[PDB]
Parts: sequence; C-alpha cells; structure tokens
Amino acid sequence: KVVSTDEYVTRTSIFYHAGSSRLLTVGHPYFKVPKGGNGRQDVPKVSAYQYRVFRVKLPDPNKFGLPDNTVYDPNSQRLVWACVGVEIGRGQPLGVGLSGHPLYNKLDDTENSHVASAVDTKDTRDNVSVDYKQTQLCIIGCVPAIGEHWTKGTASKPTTVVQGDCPPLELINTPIEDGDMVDTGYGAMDFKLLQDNKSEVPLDICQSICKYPDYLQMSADAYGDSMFFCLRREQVFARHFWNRSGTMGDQLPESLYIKGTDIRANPGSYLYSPSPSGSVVTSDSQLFNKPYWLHKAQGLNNGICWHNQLFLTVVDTTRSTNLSVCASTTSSIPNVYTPTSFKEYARHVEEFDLQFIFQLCKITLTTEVMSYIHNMNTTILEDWNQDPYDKLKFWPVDLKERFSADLDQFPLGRKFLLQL
Amino acid sequence: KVVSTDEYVTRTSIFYHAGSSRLLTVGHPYFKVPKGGNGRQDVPKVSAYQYRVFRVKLPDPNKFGLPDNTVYDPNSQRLVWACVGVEIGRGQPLGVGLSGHPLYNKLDDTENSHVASAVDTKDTRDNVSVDYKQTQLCIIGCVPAIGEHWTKGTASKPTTVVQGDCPPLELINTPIEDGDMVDTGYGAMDFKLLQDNKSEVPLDICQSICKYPDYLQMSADAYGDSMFFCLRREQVFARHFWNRSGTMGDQLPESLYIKGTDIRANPGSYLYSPSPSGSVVTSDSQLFNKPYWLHKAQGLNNGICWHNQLFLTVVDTTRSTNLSVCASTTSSIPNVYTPTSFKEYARHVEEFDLQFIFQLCKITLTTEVMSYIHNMNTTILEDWNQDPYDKLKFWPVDLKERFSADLDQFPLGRKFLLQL
Amino acid sequence: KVVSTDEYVTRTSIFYHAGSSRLLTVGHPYFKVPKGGNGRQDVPKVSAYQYRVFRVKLPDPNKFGLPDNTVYDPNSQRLVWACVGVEIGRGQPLGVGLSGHPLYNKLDDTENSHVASAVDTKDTRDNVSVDYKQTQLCIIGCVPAIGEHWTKGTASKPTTVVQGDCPPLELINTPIEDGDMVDTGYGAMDFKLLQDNKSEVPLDICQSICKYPDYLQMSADAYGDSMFFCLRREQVFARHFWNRSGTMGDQLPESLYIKGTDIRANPGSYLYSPSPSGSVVTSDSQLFNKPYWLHKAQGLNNGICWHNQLFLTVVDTTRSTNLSVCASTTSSIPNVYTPTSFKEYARHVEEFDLQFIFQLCKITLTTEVMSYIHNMNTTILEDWNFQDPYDKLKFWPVDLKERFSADLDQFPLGRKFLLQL
Amino acid sequence: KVVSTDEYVTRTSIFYHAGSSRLLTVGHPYFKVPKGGNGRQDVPKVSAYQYRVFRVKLPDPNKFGLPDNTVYDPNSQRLVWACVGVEIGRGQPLGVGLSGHPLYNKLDDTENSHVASAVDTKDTRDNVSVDYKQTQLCIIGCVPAIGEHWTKGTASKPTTVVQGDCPPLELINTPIEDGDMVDTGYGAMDFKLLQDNKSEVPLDICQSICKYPDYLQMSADAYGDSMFFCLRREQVFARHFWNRSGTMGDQLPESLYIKGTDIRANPGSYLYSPSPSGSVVTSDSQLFNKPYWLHKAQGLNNGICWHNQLFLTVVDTTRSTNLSVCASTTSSIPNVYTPTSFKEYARHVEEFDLQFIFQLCKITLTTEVMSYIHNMNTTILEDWNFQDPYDKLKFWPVDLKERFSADLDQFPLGRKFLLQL
Repeated sequence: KVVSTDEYVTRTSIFYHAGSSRLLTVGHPYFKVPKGGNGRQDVPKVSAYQYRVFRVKLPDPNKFGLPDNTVYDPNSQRLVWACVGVEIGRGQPLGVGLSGHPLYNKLDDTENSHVASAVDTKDTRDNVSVDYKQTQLCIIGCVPAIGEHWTKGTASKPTTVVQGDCPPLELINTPIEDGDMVDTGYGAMDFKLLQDNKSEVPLDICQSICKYPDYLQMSADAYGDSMFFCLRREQVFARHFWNRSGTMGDQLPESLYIKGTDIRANPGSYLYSPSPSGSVVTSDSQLFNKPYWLHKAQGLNNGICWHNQLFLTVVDTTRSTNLSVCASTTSSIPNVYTPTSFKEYARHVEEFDLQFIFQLCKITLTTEVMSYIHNMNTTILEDWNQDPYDKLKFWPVDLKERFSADLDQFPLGRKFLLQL
Repeated sequence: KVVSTDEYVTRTSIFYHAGSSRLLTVGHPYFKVPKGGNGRQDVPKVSAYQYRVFRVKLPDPNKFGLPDNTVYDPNSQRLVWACVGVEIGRGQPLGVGLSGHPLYNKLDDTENSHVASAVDTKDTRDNVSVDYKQTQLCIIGCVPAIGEHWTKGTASKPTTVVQGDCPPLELINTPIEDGDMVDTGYGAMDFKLLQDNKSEVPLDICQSICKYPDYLQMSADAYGDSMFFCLRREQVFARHFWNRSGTMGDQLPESLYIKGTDIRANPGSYLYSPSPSGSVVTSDSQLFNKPYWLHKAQGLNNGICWHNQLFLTVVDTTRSTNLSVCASTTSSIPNVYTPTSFKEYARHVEEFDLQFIFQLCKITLTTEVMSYIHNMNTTILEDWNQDPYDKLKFWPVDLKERFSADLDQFPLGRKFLLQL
Repeated sequence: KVVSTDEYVTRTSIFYHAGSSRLLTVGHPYFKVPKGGNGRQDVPKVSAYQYRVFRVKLPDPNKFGLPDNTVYDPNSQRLVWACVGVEIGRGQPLGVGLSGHPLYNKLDDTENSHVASAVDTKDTRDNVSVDYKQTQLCIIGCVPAIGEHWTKGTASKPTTVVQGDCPPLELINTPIEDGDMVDTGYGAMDFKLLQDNKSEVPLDICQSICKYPDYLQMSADAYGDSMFFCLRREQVFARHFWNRSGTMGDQLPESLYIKGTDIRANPGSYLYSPSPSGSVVTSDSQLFNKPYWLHKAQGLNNGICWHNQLFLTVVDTTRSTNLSVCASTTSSIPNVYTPTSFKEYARHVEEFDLQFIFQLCKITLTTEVMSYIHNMNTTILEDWNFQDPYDKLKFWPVDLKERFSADLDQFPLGRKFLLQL
Repeated sequence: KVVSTDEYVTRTSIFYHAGSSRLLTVGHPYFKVPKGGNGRQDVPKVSAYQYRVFRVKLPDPNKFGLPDNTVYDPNSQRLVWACVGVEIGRGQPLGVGLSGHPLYNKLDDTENSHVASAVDTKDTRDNVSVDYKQTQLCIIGCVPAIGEHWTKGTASKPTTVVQGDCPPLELINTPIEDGDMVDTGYGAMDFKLLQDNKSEVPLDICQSICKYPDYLQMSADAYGDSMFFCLRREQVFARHFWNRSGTMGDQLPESLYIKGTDIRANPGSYLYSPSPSGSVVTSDSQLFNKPYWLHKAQGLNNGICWHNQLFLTVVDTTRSTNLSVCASTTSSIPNVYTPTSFKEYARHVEEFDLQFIFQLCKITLTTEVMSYIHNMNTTILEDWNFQDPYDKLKFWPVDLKERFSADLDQFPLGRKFLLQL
C-alpha cells in the first residue's frame, strides 16, 4: 500500500529560489535542414508545436554545505528537495503561424463548393497550408511525463494479411521527450507508420509522431511521480471541409444510398478530413508568465523531487509566428524585383525563463520507512547512504549553481514572499 | 545585495496631482512624407502601431519651495518623488485601420483556393492590405523600457559565407523610444536588415524595426527601475493564408513527400505566411481611460522617480482608424467624377491625456545607506548634495509647473481621494 | 478654487418621479426627403446613428407650489432639483441596419483578391453598403455635452498653397445637438469639408459631421456641469479591405519598395480604407432599459440641475433595423411582378421613454457662498431673487414641469428607487 | 390612486403544484397547407418564430372544497390564487432552422461583390433563405400581453394622395395571441399591408404581422396585470448585404454624390436590407427548463391570478430546426434516384411542459377595499358573490382545474420549491 509523502517527509522553513537565465532556440519550423560543412552548422527543427521537456538538475541537499548541522543530523535523517513554486516565462510576442504542404492530399471542397469538381486521374494534390489547433499545457514531476499515441499494431494472429489492407491500430504509452510533436488537430498518431501517402498532413508532422499526455494514466499512477501539477487549455475548430483522393479501402455499404440512373456510378470519395484552426490567440487565455504555487499535489508524491531532479513538460502554441528572412542572390540588388533573385528562408524562435521555489525537507530513516522507500525505489536509498533517462532526449537545465536563499532578490521570490 | 526601497525611503502624507493638457499628433500612417519647403512643412510618421514613450520631467522636490521645513531637514534627509497613481487618457474613437503594400509578396492562396494557380515566372506581387494584430500595453518606470528584437547577427565565424545564404539571427535588447514600431503579427525583427525584398510586410514596417518589450529581462532586473508597472493585452489570429514567391533557400527534404509521376517536378513554394488580424475591438477589453493605483511594485524600486523623471511607454492599437482627406485638382470641381481630378491623402491621429498622483518622500542619508545609493547611481548623490537619455528620442512632458496639492480639483485627484 | 456641490447644497428626503410619455420619431435613415406640398409633408433624416440630445425642462422648485413653507424659507434659502435616478427606455426590437452609397470609392479588393483588377481610367465606383460600428453611449448633465471632431483647419500661415494639396486638420469641440451624426467607424471628422469626392463614406455621413464625445475635456471640466454621468460601450472590426481610386497626393518613398522589371511601374493605390462592422448585437451587452442611480458624480457638480434643466445625450445603434415599405404603382396589383410596378421606401423608427427620480435640495445663501455662485453663473442668482444661450442649438424638447409626482410607488422607476434601504 | 396587492391580499402557507402534461404541436413551418378532405386534415402553421400564448384556467379556490373552512370564512373573505413558481419545459433538441422565399427581392450584393452586376430589366428575384434573429422571451400575467407593431396608418388628412406614395406608418398596440409572429430581424411591422410586393421578406412573415412586446407600455401599466414577470434574451447580426429592386420612391438628393461622365444615370438601388442571423445557439444562453420564483413583481399586482386564470406568453427560437420528410412516389423504391420520384415535405415540432407553484391567498372584503376592487374590476366581485372579452382572441387553452396537488414533493418543481424553507 502506497502512502502519502506528507506522513514520512517533514518540511522546513528553508526556502530557495532557483532559476535559469533566458533560454532560446532558433531553427526551421517544419524540418531539420542539413547544410554540408564543417559538420555541422545546420539549423534544427524548432516548432511551436513541439514538446519542451526540461530536465532540471538540482544540487544534492545532503552534499549542500550551506545550511548548518542544526537543521538536521546525517545519522538517521536525510534531505530531499520539494518543489513549492513554479513560474514558466515565455518571451516572444503572441502570434499565429502556418504549417503546410505543397502536395497536400486535397481532392474536392466538400463544404459548399459550387466552383467545380476535380478529376481523380492525375495528381490532384494542392498546395495547402493550415494553422494548427491551439494547445497550452504544463506538467511538473520528478519522472518524465507519459504520453499516448496510436501506432501500426503488430499482426493480430500468425495471419498473412494482404498488402494494402488497413493495419491494426494499437495505443502506446511512451515518455514525452523534448522535441516530440503535439496534437495539432489531425489526431495523436504515428503519421510516418500509418500514412504511406506522405501527403495527408503538413510537413510539420507528416513523418513524425503526435503525442498527447495520458492524463488518465498519469493521474491513476500509484505514487504520482509522473505528474503532480498539470494545466491544460486547448481549442480547435473545423475551418474547411475536404476530400481525400485515393481508392477507398472500405466498401461503402449499398444500404446507405441510391445510385441513380447511371447504375455504373462510382461512389465519390467518402473519406472527409477537416482543416483544423486554433481561432484567436489572446493574452486573456494565456496560461504562462504567471506564478503557480503547489500546495496539494494530485498524487501521493506531494512535489518531492527524488534524486534531486525535476521534469517540466510544456507546450505553448500561442507564439507560433514565423520569421521570414530573405537574402538577395546578387551581391547588391539591382533595383528591379524578380523572384529568381531572392532566396527565402523560414525561421522560428522559442524563448523561455524557468523559475522555481524549492523547500528543504527532512526524512527520518526509520524502519517501515526506508523499507517503504526501498519498495518504492531502491536507487533512492542507493544514492543516499548509471541513469535510465539519458536514453531519452531532454533540454538540460543545471540549477546547482543557481540556488539562492535571498528570495527578495528575484521576482518569483518576492511573489512567494507574498505568502507568509 | 540590492535592498527594497521600502526599507530606506520613508513616505509622507504629502500628495500632489500632475497632469499634461491634451497631447495630440497627426501625420502619415505609413511613412514620413517629405515636402520641399521652406524646410520643412513635412508630415511625420504617426502610426497607431508606434510606441509612445513620454519622458515626464518632475520638479525637484529639494528645490521645491512649497513644503515647509517641518516635513524634512536638509541636513541628513533629501526628497524624491514616488509615483502612486496613473491614468492614461485616450481621445479618438475606437476604430480599425489598414496597413498595406502595393507590391506585397503574395504568390498563391493556400487556404482552400479553387480559383486558379499563379505562375512564378512573372512579377507575381499583389496589392495587399491587412489589419494588424491588436495590442494594448503600458509600462511605467524611471528608466526607458527594454525591448527585444531579432537582427542580422554578426558573421558566425571568420568564415566566408555564400551570398544569398540565410544570415544569423541575433536577439538584441534596445531602449524603446517614441516612434518605434510594435510587433504587428509578423514577429519582432529588423525587417529592413533581414528582408532585402522590401516586399514581405506592409509599408508600415517593411523598412523599420518591430520591438517587443522584454518583460523577462525587465522583471529579472536587480533594482527594477526599468519597469515597476506593466499592463499587456494582445490578440491576433490568422485571417488569410498565403504563399511567398522566390527561390526556397532551404531544400525541402525528399523524405517528407512523394513527387508523383513527373519525377523531375519542382516542388511548389513551401514558405507560408498568414495575414494577421486583431479581431474585434471592443470597449469591454479597453485598458486605458482608467485609474491605476500603484501600491506594490514588481521590482524593488516601488515607484520612486529617481532624478525627478518618469518614463511612460504606451501602445494602443484600438484607435487605428485612418482619416482619408481628398481635394479636387480643379479650383472648383466640375460636377463629373474622374480619379485624375481628385488627390487622395491618408492621415492618422493620436490623442493622449496623462494624469499622475505623486507622493513626496524622505530619505535619511545615513551610512550604509547613501553608500548603497552611491553604488546604485553616483549621479543621484551628484544631483543632490549631461544626460545619457538625450541620445534617444522621447515625447517630452514637462510637469515642473503642473504639480498641485489640491487633489479634489482634478478627476484623478478625486478618484484618488476615494482611497482613504 | 471650485468647490464640491456636496459642501454648499444640502439634500432633503423629498423625492419626485418625472417621466416623459412614449417618444417616437420616424423618417428616412439616410437623408431628408423633401416633398413639394402643401408645405410640408417631408420626411426628416432619422438615423439610428444620430445623437439624441433631450433638453428636459423641470419645474422651478421655488415656483413649485406643492411643498409647504416648512421645507425651506425664501429668506436665506433657495431650492434646486438634483438628479438621482435615470432609466432610458428603448422601444423597438434589436436589429442591424445597413447604410450605403451607389457610387462608393472602392477600387480593388486588397483582402486576398484573386478575382480581378479594376482599371483606374473609367468610373470604377461600386455600389457598396455596410453596417456601421456599434455604439451605445449616455451622458447626463445640465449643460450640453461637448464633442470633438476633425475639420478643415484654418490656413496654416499667410501662405498660398496649391490647389489639390492636403488641407490642415484642426480638432474642434462643439456642443452635441440632437440630430448630429455619431462616429460610425470611419472616424470623427467633417466629411463635407475634408472629402470633396462625395464618395468616400456612405450617404449617411458623406455630407455631415461625425462627432465623438470629448470625455477627456468634459472630465477635466472645472465645475463638471457638462457631464456628471457617462456610460459608453462601443465595438467594431474590419470586415473588408479596399482600395481608393484617385491620384495619390503623397509620393510613395522609393526606399520602401522595388519597382520590378517594368521600370515605369506606377505604384498601385496605397490608400486603404476598411469597411467597419459592429459584429453581433445582443441584449446581454444592452445598456438601456435599466435603472441607473447617481450617487457620486465624476465631477464636482453632483447631479445638480442648475436652471431647472437637464441635458440627456444618448446613442443607441443596437436598433438600427430599417423598415422597407413598398407600394404598387397600379391602383390594384396585377398578379405579375415587374420592378417598375413597385415603389420602394426606407423608413427608420426611434422610440424612447425617459424616466427620472429627482431630489429636492436646499442652498443656504450665505456669504462666501452666493459670491461663489455669482462667479460660477451670475444668471443662477439673477434667475432667482438675491434670454437663453442654448436656443441657437437644436434639441429634443421634453417638458416635465407638468409631469412631476411624489407618489413614487405609482411608477416602475419609482418602485425600483424605493428599493434602497 | 392604485394600491399594491400586498396591502389587501393576505397570504397563507397553503401551496399547490399545478402542471400540464407534455404539450406538442407539429405542422408546416412556413404556411398552413390545405388538403382537400374530409375537411379538414390540413397541417397548421407551426413555426419556431410564433408566439405561444397559453391561457391557463385555474380552479375556483372559493369553489375548491379540499381545504377546510378554518383557513377562511365565506362571510367576509374571498380566495384568489397567486402564482409563486414557474418552470417552462422545452423538449426538442437545440437547432437552427431556415426560412426562405423562392422569389426573394434580392438585386445586387453590396458587401464587396466583384463577381458581376445584375440588370434591372428582367425578373431579378432570387431564391433566398435565411436564419432569423434568435429570440427567447417569457411574460406571465393575468391579462394577455401587449405587443406593438407598425401598420399602414390611416390617411394623413382627408387628402387625395397619389398612388404609389409611401403610406403613413402608425404604431399599434394589440394583445399578443397564440400563433402571432415574432420579430425575426426585419422589424416588427405589418408585412401584408406595407409590402404589396409579397417578396421583401421570407414566406414565414411576408403576409403576416411581426409583434414585439411593448415592455415600455406594459411596465407603465397602472395595475400591472399585463406583465408581472418578464425574461428577454435576443441576438442578431447582419450576415449578407443586399440591394432591393424596384423604382426608388425617394429621390436621392444630388448634394450627396457626383454623377461622373455619364450624366445620364439612374443611381443604383440605395435601399439596402441585410439578411439577419441569430449566430450560435448554445445552452449557456438557454432561458427555459429552469425554475423561476416570483417574489416581488414589477408592477403593483404581485402575481395574483384574478378570475383564476394565468396568461403565459413565450417565444423560443433556439429549437427552430425543421424536419424534412420525403416519401417516394412509387409504391416501392426502384433502386435508382430521380428528383421526380420523391415528394418532399417540411414539418416543424414544438414541445412544452408547463409547471407552476401557486399560493392560496385571502382577501377580507372590507369597505375601502372591494370599492377599490370595484374600481379595478367590477367583474372580480361579480364573479364572486358580494360573457368574456378574451374568447374573441386566439389562445392555447390549458385547463388545470383538475391538476392541482398539495403534495409538492411528488413533482420536480414542487421539490425545488420545497428547497426554500
């Protein structure tokens, strides 16, 4: 039976402020662009619809040599940091940005099109852009957050299935790493494995995986390490209605329509996919640049940062504007414009400023306790008196050299001083 | 260690009202229009998407001969003004105004266009206008506000890079001057330096710099002089989706699409830029014509106007309507309309009414103190017992002759009297 | 130094209800239509985008013969009415109405138009209608409200300026009269003087003046008589983006663009004017048909109706629907439709019901006082006992001298006012 | 002088629940469709934009023999029902429905049309549909509610006026009957009398009268019998801007435009009428299926149901969806579709469930009283023992004489009312 951490982890009045400086990353919004070097001066994939997963490394409170031996005795008690306050800073202005595909699979406008109807024979793929679904999310833990997505499931039985048949769909949970793609309005699935077309979704995701946080699984967690603070806020609507070209794998049952006089009529495409849209982005609906104080966690782990680390997953699509930089191909432009004399580049920018208020805590290593900690994580006692998470990609944030007890010297520290 | 001003600046019950008369400026909304004089009767660039930065000069409270020697002694105490109340008046009615470009780089409509498809060869630049993103912001300090913007960064290494390559992007902080351009929905960057096209954004900004206030930097300030009062409220959405003509500098990775039967086909333009829009302007979301009382500042400087000055940065795009004035070319119009017999002019108007409630304060010039003031700003003691801000352009507001102790004689003064 | 009226005007518990009957006016929404009579059966200009400025005349409380000599003595005291409650009744249903122009100056669609491009030579003026910006405002005073608008300013210097140049713009404050045009989304200016085109804005305003209330000036007023109660609520957005035909008076600086291959290229029209729109009209955002109680005013005059009069400025564009009445040209209709056999008329309707709760007040005619009143308005004491400047302006007269009643429970606003405990 | 009913009507703790079962009506949404019978198996006009006015008949509390004679004595006291709680049940799901006209008078699109321009010569009438303005309203009284509308006023003078002139517009108050048409966004007027075209508004209203509740008149009522409970919530916006064909009855003043080179030019149609729209229908803005408790009424009559009746006017346009039922013309379907082999019918449905909580009250028939009641309504005493003007009007009869019950906990509204102790 798992026990709340408020019963065997006593808290103190020792508070510290920790904060990284300004973090920023620029790159291409759609894909990694390799440039032959001198490997490498390439630009990375920096999309506003990417998960930002910061691995915040904290100083060992037992190795911490600033507090005096009056706060605790290293004979039967050990220290561990507990997170109390969090402020996620976002820098760039609010904006909406587009993601598209030159060969998007758009057959016919199925909404109220009186223009014409397209012939299926040739390559009926139009150059289509779209503004994705708007998503703001924030998850704080000591273990990377768990996300779900749909993948091409393994064959049901030892059964040979025909090529071109619909594969089985399997839901899969995976740890959310920095750089993963968020749900953008086309669903949370493996577009690389389930769409051989390479033309159903924009370039942002057409060869990537869209993951959605498994709030149901992380909230049903026994210990609650995956998520003890969660803020979600998403919105989307259907902007345009479209048709998908390609032979229909599912036969339209003849019970549902009447063919008309031409009893040879091929039924039109009946696979409809809408263009998502995130509507208006307003600072009234903003979810960051605000202090959030964790008192009671959702799980039994009440904001205790085991192994002196803290995982912060964050998605913010309210600053998706894209910089368009263009450079002339002639050394100096002749005062005449021709499209061949300008190179066009699209760059995207992300800016963060993480701030935290941590609280020092004691753990009296009794029996019953410690054995409970052993059944929880043997490596907790082992690290007291290798790493499985380096196989995943995170944004490292080292705060061992940034802890400070002078809370009034920092904005989040002052806002926390309005809590006595 | 920096110390809060509430520990070494004692406050008094002496309150004064200060206020400018109506301030207004008219001009051209897009660019400075030179007219050969009699130099010069030109109209200036007066756009609703410009930063308005007022440099409010206050009378020296030590040289002020209105208070009696009972409030302080000029032996160990000196006076300084502290800002308590602010009301920013806006005059013109609410309206939405357009900003455009006759040669805007619009290739193809990617938002479900079934009209046609444009050929890239010829000059495919359309006459495009747009209503910018809606922005209301207000920052009060004693130091000019700090803004961020992206510029053509210096060469990465002592490396010869080919002409037409994408230049490095560098984020830069600069003091926000009166007349600077705000973020309009295309990002905060140097459009003059990063777009040799002179055709990616409307005439408002195609040769200017869009700055966004660096709230992250100003809030993390040690002393907090840059910003001790901040109100932001911005909104924007993507109205129309467009394509940019010009050769793509970044090669579209062939892993992300399938070329179709014409295996030697150039992929269409995949640089998508939306037209921003500020949606509805309503007086419910209005942010000015309201009294704001500063009690606790965000930083350690709690509204203390060092050097008897106060910097007010304000952006209000909710009054962006543009007057269209036209005059007949004939002395008296013949009652027949032809476009050649009428000259069309576009003029824009800005109207303000600044109001303030200041509080007189004492500073006991002890040791420990005063040396702290010396480490803060030697020129503070120097002015008690040149200018670094004259390099920047501000809107001068002289209030040395505008202070009044009869608070009940003024609107902001009465609203402040409802605070006892 | 001006002094608050709460320091020299003591209030009493005597309260009266005053109210006009139903007021209504019909007419044409765009322009006055003269009809030769039998002068005259003409229809006036009755637009939902017109200022409604009522001059409410109140009975003289000193001349009032209802109170007994116990409430005051006419030796050292004088009476004056003080406004306490107001309810503005609006009658017609909520609706949106259009205002347009057959020859609107619309050159090209600049809002993502792939349709075509218009030739500038010929008359490239389209028949364009638009729903104006939505505006609700209400201002109560004893002096007509002050509005601002831009006009063709006086000549800058003793300077000969070329014909066709842009005239100087001058901001002007003027009293807002009944029938004046409100800001409709094109700005507050004199379209008749600053637009010789007669084609930049719809017929509603193309030869009129759009005024916006100068809240900044009226709030900075010394006495605060112009406005001691103000409720504003406006909304608008840009619906369509357009181009203006006509030669550009300001040369586009060549630093801002690249001309292209045809080095001869005339820059397209770069004077952009959007079509305003007031979005949805809903009764949730409604601002009238509600009681409003004046306790503390914004200015020093705390709702005191000097000279026993009260000016009520109101704008309500949430009932801008236009009735279309059509009559057959034949005496009895032949059961066949032809556009020539039906005459079409557009009529607009406004319905109000003004309601007020006034409070009787005393003014002890001391020294210091009375001299203060004399420096304020000599005509206040002169009109007491120890011509009119406003008859030059057009108002909607509301005579309530015969409409005062002390039986508050007999009226809705009176009952709602009795709920104050 | 009228007196509040709380001064001569003492209340008791006796409470009853009264409620009709589910009421529903189906029919055609646009017009009465006659079918030759066996007269008649016709379908009636059942539109979501119709006033639903229920005439609720209550049992005579003096004739009621369930309470014992300890509560009152029929010697100097008489009984009267007073309404305390009301819940109006709506059944069908929320939906939006269209109303249109095959021969709608739509000339040109004035909302930024660069497609083409229509010639006025031929029959320029398009098939146009529209979703009306959204309106939810509820008025409870003991006298039928009063509505207003504009009608063809009587001739201005005994004057011979030319045929084709605009008739005078007269505002008229009428009792709101069940089946009357509501304001739909084209105004509250008599479309049959002021539009000989029969083509300016959709078929729903082109030959009907749209009435709007005269809140100004009913609230200024002396006794307050017309309306002692009122909930309104309406919204509308302009979706499309159009032009009206037909010769312009009002001459466009030449001061407002410049004709251009072709000084031979009839100004294009300058009568602009927008298509209304009720925007989104959401249950957040829903106004029914909720209990409403009447404590203080707006008028002096505090929810007292004189003559043991209660009038409920209600409009709900948030369920305006229309069922489309079609039946094949062949006895059994050939598996081939042709438009001639299917008959198409449009049917609309309304579902209600009225619920009430009434309170028994006593009236001691003193002098001063009773004489006041006599001056109020002689028929109140006459109907006691100390013809009908409303059957000339059309109402929805709801007989609740056999539906009163004192076991409040047996009904939902009764339980919610028991949550008030």
